[PDB]
Amino acid sequence: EISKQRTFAVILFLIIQCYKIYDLVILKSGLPLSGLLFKNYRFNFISKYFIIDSFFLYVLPSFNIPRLTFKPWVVYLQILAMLLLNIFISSDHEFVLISLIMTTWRKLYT
Repeated sequence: EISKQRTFAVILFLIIQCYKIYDLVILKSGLPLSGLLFKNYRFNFISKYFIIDSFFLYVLPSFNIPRLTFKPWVVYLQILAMLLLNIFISSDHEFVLISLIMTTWRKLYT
């Protein structure tokens, strides 16, 4: 029943929060927990993008979209535009900036 499904989801959440309160009592008593997962930056990248790419590719069929038909003027283009324009501008600016607003100073000091 929908009543029992809701109750089971709330019980499973309460079990997770009870385990969190236990690990918190360990944390506040100064006892060793073991990080989050691992200290290898590469495994962190692989696991982070495994979750993100898998979630995107798993949910993408659920939209049932076969569907490349926008009304006259609709998205993605705007995001690309302003955003990258700004990016490039900033980059060039920064480059020139460093070039004549730092390097020169260093030379003078020397």
